[PDB]
Amino acid sequence: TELELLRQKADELNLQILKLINERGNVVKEIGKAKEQGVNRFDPVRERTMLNNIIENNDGPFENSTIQHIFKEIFKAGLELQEE
Ligand SMILES: O=C(CCc1ccc(O)c(O)c1)O[C@@H]1C[C@@](O)(C(=O)O)C[C@@H](O)[C@@H]1O
Repeated sequence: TELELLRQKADELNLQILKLINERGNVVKEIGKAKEQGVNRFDPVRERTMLNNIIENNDGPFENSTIQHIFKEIFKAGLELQEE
């Protein structure tokens, strides 16, 4: 059915998104290794810079606040990975 074809396409997109989140995680781990800091590595200026750039590029069907929510979770995960 058409609905099953669309769900398959979304399923494959999920795995494409996962692969990029993982590649991004490896980059953020390397950033941790490079950056020699205080109690924690949180940098709100960096966060805001990334967020602004993502929103600048948001032509898609989601609201900017929704996109921000999702990327904040991605970032939070990156920081936690570094702090491992
Ligand atoms: O932006 C953040 C943290 C964002 C965050 C959002 C919600 C939270 O509840 C939280 O604990 C951290 O950190 C910068 C980006 C980074 O998380 C990334 O590129 O994945 C690396 C981190 O070292 C930066 O400070």
